[PDB]
Amino acid sequence: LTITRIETIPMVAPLMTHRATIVTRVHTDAGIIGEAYTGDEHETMFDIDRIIHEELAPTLIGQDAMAIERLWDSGYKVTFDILRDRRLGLVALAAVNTAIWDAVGKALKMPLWKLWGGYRNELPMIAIGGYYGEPLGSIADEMHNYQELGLAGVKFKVGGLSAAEDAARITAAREAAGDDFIICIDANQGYKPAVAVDLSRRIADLNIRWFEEPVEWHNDKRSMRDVRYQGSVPVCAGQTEFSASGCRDLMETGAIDVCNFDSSWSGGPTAWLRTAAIATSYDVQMGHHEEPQVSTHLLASQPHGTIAECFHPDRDPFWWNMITNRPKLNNGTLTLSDRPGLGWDLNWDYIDQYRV
Amino acid sequence: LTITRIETIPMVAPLAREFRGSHYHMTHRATIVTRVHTDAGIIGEAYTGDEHETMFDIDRIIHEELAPTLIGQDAMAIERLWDSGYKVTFDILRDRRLGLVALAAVNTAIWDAVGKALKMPLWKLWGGYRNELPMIAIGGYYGEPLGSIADEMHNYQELGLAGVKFKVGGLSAAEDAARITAAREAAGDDFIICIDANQGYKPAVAVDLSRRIADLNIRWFEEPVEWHNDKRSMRDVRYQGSVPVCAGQTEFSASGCRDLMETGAIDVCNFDSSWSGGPTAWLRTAAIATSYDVQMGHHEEPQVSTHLLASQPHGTIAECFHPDRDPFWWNMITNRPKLNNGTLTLSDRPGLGWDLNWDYIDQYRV
Amino acid sequence: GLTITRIETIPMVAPLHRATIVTRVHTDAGIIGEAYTGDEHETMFDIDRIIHEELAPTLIGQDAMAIERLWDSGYKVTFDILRDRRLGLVALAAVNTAIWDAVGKALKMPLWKLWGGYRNELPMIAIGGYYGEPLGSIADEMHNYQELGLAGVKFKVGGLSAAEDAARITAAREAAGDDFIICIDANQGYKPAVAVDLSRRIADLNIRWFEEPVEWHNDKRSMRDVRYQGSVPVCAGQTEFSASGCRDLMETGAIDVCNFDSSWSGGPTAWLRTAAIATSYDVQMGHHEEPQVSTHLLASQPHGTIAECFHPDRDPFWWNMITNRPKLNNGTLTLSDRPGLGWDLNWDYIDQYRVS
Amino acid sequence: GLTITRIETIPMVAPLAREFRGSHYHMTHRATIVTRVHTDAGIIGEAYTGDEHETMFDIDRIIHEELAPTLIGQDAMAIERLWDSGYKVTFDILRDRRLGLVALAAVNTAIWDAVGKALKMPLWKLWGGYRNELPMIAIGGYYGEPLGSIADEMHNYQELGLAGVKFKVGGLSAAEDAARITAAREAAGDDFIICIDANQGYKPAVAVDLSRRIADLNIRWFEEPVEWHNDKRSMRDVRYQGSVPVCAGQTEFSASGCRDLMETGAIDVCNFDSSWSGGPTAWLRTAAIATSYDVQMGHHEEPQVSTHLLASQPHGTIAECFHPDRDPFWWNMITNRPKLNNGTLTLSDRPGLGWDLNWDYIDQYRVS
Amino acid sequence: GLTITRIETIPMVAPLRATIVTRVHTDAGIIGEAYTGDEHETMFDIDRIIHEELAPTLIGQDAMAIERLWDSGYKVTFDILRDRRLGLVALAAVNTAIWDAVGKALKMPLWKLWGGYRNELPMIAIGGYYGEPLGSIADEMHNYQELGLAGVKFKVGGLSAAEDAARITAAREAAGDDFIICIDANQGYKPAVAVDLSRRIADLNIRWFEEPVEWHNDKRSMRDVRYQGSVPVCAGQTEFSASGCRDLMETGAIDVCNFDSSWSGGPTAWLRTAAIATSYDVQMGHHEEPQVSTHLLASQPHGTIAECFHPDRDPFWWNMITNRPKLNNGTLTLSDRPGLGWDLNWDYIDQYRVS
Ligand code: NA
Ligand code: NA
Ligand code: NA
Ligand code: NA
Ligand code: NA
Ligand code: NA
Repeated sequence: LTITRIETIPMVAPLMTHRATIVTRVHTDAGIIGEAYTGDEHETMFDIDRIIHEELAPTLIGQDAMAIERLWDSGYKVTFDILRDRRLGLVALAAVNTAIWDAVGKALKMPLWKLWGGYRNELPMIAIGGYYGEPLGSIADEMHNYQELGLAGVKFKVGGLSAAEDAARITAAREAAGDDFIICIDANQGYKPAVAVDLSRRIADLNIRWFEEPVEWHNDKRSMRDVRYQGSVPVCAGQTEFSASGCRDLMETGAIDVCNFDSSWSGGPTAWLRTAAIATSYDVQMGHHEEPQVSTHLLASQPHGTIAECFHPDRDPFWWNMITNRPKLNNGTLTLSDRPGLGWDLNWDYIDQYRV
Repeated sequence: LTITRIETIPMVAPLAREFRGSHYHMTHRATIVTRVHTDAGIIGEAYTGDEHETMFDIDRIIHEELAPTLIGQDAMAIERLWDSGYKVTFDILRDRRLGLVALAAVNTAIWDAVGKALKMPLWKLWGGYRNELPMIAIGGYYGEPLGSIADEMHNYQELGLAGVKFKVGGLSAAEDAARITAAREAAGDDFIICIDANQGYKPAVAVDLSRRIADLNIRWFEEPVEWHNDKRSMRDVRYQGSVPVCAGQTEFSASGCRDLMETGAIDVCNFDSSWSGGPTAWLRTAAIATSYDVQMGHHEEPQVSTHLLASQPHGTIAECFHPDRDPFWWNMITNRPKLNNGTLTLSDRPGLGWDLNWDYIDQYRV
Repeated sequence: GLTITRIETIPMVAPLHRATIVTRVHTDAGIIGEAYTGDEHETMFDIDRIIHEELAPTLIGQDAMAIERLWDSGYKVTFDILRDRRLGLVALAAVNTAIWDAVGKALKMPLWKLWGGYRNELPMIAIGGYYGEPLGSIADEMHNYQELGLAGVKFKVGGLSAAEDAARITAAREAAGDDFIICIDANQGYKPAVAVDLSRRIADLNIRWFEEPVEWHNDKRSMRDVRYQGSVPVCAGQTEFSASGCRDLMETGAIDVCNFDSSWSGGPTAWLRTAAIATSYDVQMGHHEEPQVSTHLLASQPHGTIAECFHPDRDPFWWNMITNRPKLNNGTLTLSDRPGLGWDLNWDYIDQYRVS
Repeated sequence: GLTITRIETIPMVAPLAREFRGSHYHMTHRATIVTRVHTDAGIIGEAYTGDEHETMFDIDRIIHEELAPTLIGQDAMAIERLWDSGYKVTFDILRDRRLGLVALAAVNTAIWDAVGKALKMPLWKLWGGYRNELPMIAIGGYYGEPLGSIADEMHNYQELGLAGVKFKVGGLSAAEDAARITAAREAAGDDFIICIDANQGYKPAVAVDLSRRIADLNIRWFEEPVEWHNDKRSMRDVRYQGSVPVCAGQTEFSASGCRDLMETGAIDVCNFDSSWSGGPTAWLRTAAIATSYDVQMGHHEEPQVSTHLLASQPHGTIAECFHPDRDPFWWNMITNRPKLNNGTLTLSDRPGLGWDLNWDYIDQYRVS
Repeated sequence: GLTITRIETIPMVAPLRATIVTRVHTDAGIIGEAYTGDEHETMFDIDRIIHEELAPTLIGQDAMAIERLWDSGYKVTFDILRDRRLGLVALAAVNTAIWDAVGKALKMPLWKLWGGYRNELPMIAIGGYYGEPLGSIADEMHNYQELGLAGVKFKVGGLSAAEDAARITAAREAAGDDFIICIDANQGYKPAVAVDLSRRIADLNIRWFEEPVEWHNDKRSMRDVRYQGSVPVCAGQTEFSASGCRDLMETGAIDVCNFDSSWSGGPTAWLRTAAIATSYDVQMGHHEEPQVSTHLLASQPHGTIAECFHPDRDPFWWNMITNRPKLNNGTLTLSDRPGLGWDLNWDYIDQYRVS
């Protein structure tokens, strides 16, 4: 399945004020086009685009798209550049690896959730929320609103206030949503460990699903381990790692119950699936930081996959508009069709309107 | 103390009841009585473990592989004989348990012989920390084959037992939590309750259960999680849960037990001597345990565990099956100490100090 | 049982000013357990005090056969935080060793056999190669050891550069010839890079082991590094306080041989725990000097190595305190079947040098 | 540079009122050594460090025979050079490692006082300058009640302006020491820091049992909960199976030993004692290591040096003293000791450690 | 106190390399100055962080309270949306200049304020670039010996073991024995190839092997190179924090840590790493930045060797500082001038400063 061309369409939409993404398309001599959109970059989008066209495309043009390990291995060298942020190469590699996978699922007439393991084809979906400042309303309104939308739960933002104050915020969300609602919390690396342990004990009776990135970045593995063992809530991390080796270090340290490694930031499905294999050997569950357009397939494929994540429409336009055949949530869950590849129909009006 | 003969008596108990499979099942239980004869008057003897399926391969290893390293040798040079015998574990082609069981069989009979020669009961020869300890029963089988939870618990109490190792691992956390609550409610507060999942849970479910039972004073939570990543996963049950964790019975060597302790997986190590190369191996584990502040248990085999555990400053509690799972403890030893209020007390009889029921043996051998 | 009736000690001092305490445990059966242990000059009377004021009470009227029981209560004297932990440990070793002699005698078993009975003969080497050549040139010293029928030498290094000490070690090997064990001992003298340098220089001299190559504070990890980066097996353990400390050495991968000293560390009961731990790590056992106890200890174990003594002028106890010392033959000592330690103490020498 | 001309030491011994039993140890005297490091610039670095009744003279000899010759004539400003040469006193395998380390700490602390004076800087600032105010608690709750009933002792600490207590345990069962701690909380009430200290007295299961029993009394930390031989791993277990933060380090000889505690996950707080372990130079290495592990720093007693050490560091916690009947030195040695107010003291801007030593007290208790 | 009154930066681009001169003004008359980093592409992003995020935490505060200021400054690294190096470089810039002010106020050279172990250490040059931009291997080596440098840090990581071994071998032949030779793979090899190379050069007295292996598993893989191979291993420059340096040491990855203060929050962070290193018997080095590393390394008992570039490769060390110490027998001796003690060449700064 020979690659003939790599096409990219940088996009910027509004509702900061804008979210950025890149649509990547891999054309083949069969008339099959692999397509995906990846990342939410922002200030670095065109540098990423450059890496895609100048560094990766030559490794790909004329090559067999079906030999994913061969191509991934040569494309990996874009991560070696010591004189720039390693994320740039990783996001660029993720973009092409994801679009290639979509082409390959298409050539094989297999949806990716099946090609990648086929464990199941439905999972729950939660919304990232509880933003400080009540942007999407009060805590209770936000929670009710997600329930209206038919989401299974929320990953609720903490990390900014005292343990006492954030516990009250979480108690409010649990109150509002009632018991039949998944509540995860996410500190975005905000707490000193003692404060995170304090918080974790205060919410021990609110059935919190996991506590994501509880502690400051520098000692995060060992300090989140201590949060996991002194506290009372399962711990989730991985999104901040660059590689499967980094996620392996989390697991080896005993830092985590759930790995939320982000394939869009970290070299794509090929990378993420290595992390998932590693997680099985540690009895660690897989999650995935946002990117529902690829995470739903990745997570469903796996026996140890958990929950997909998205934003409220007003905060992410891309999942809610750019995909014309997104399945309807039913009582919290999303079921994936048997459409080959990622199986998505992109709204090309929206793309034309917002490409830069 | 020269070894002259190695005699083994393969044995198969009557068709007893089997506690597995969702249904009524029956199976014969099997053991091997091993007797090490010596130039003095002394005969060391022990019996080791239910095997039934593999009993004759083990018997063959004993005679074709071990005996040649023993006959003519000095039984009192235990390390020399164990080291020479250890080679039976090397065979990559067969289950390693075959070799380790054969080695334990002989190593234990040899210890019984050495103690007789020195006129020492083994609990004293092995260290002599004390001569009495609690004994609990294994029970709480799914399907209530030994009665309701309550009646089963009351029964063990009336038998003079200190407590129970109660089977879990087969239901949800909530469901198994309720079974353990019923056991504590029935037995009251002065009864040891351990629980045993037989590697049945995924770690989050074990943790859920462990927390649910935090106020029932559960003594320990034995093999809570699946086998493949058991050391790290049970460490997490230990740290995220509320109950001490116990394991070691599934390990093949003291190296394996060392691995569990270094991972931080366990509070109690229940390494089984009879299926891991015998008391010489178990005593090495016990030593390693002291360096980690880990306590020693012993999966069943009361006939040897009573002495092993009692000898050690960090020994905990001896275990025994129901007669149907183990007719050997109950019928084949005619001078078992009588349980007094949870406790078993050991005599000063040299060796393991046991009088075997030769009528029982003559009727079930071959 | 075997009831202990009284504890007698006989503090001693002999010039070379080496110190030792003879301990005698008297029993019902008229059996007396006796041993000498240690060379702690300055602290002897502190140790002596601990035995009579702290240990003896836990012992008089107890069954000496119940070794684990008595060791467990005796161990509490190591809990005193206001004094060198070694004081309690050496006092406990004194009593524990004597008791074991009592038990061996009571059961008519030599300790080498009662402790496992692996073999009854082992090589013995002399600790020497002192700087300043007090015992003569390196060549003279090596030949003298061979005249005494010793299997080899533990040769002092740790005080010069790698190039100078490698040359000294080269001299030892050339004088002695290949059929002679040469261990080397830095007494925690080198920086790790210097020890690695030395180890590589002597890789062809068949050096049996490299004992305590590096400075004390980080010795486990640094000697691990000498072990892996260098070319000679590494030995340590004598500076640990407990079988826990030896386990830490083994778990770090610091050592091929553990030379934990029973007389400094709670006695045979403690050393045998260390021995057991070593089997689980495929580590061999050695024993820093104290041949009057180490011979039985090492000989009883399948993984035992070599016993050690000093030149007669450096330390006189081994050569004068024991009237029935076996004859060295081809470098090896063979132990009799006499029960307990089986030693006839030289009461001329004891009566002459005892003190209050 | 600041050339060292002379090293002078003054050993002291003072009697204590009664005996003070912890768990498996007790005390009748308080000994210390005052070290003075003279310089060609007229500045005298001074400190007193340690309590070492039995071995005081052994330590004094090390100072003079082993250390002084590496210091006389050298530049007191070159701390790392001096410390690197003095460190050899720790190498002798034939003697207690602590002898050398206490000797080294003695001169290192006095040399730091001289350097602070030369630079016109208080050490709490020279060493990092994070803050100049911190809480002080008293080490107390001794068994036998030699300072009075539990309640009386707590109230008295509150009347001295102290922030809380480090309360001795480790000697009884979990249920019994739990009762004693419960009594301290009830007496002091909630606005009072209660640490507990088993001095390595419990088996891990007993420490965990106690930890869990006191989960609701807001206990700040649990110091050396377990027996010494396997302490790092066993206190890790107390830390994760129990309910209160764990603290240790005082029993380690070096920063390498503290690093081992932290790597094992043994501790939330490291209470490494500078005056037993080579002085502020060694301690500040440990503090640096602690930052990389998100471990906080404490300091076993020695308030005359630990106030500056702890206050300098972002992750410094609580300074420690004893009741005056238990230790007269903090309370008599220093004429300008800052006042305890509402649990805290505030250090001045006086250069060095900033202390005026009470020569009238010193002369009454010096020995030879 | 030494109250900070103004944070001034001067971004520069010189032909060509890039840097920022940071100047911390105080209410005394003292101006702390340093230049730090080469960051061409993001220089202005950093400059912005300095003024918009850091300056407000510093104006009117006591420069003498270094732990306090560093603590509140450290938050510029929390930003999850940008490269963590942006904040860490900004933090290093102000922290280095703050230290120079502090040294000046206390009248102490920093090599002495930071410990004073010694005031003299060897300097090597980073070189042996592929494509021979500075001449053949033999001519480059001789050049460095003419300049009076102690040795070279010689680039590898790009070829096969046999081929890079030949190059390294030419360097030792050309230079002779009395010349320090470190090699640097810049994370280039798979472990087996680094091991092969290390064994091949076992006889060439190679001082250390910097960043031998690919990035993703570098800690464990470089430990294996260290133990299977024959040459000491050095790494640290690619770590973001003393925690990451601690991780290298705990894994047994390194003999030498070359943490770069300029990239990692300044001397305060590097000196924490330095303390951690004592506890592991790890030695300290420092990736280039000799204008700060000479003082950092000289102050520590376990400090090793300072690094610069050939003049044609780096104009800053060679031009920015008018009282640069002369190499003498491979070594640089630092003066007693307070702070970093450097006189900056303002003609050069005026020439190449940019906006
Ligand atoms: Na997150
Ligand atoms: Na916990
Ligand atoms: Na079991
Ligand atoms: Na030695
Ligand atoms: Na304490
Ligand atoms: Na480099």
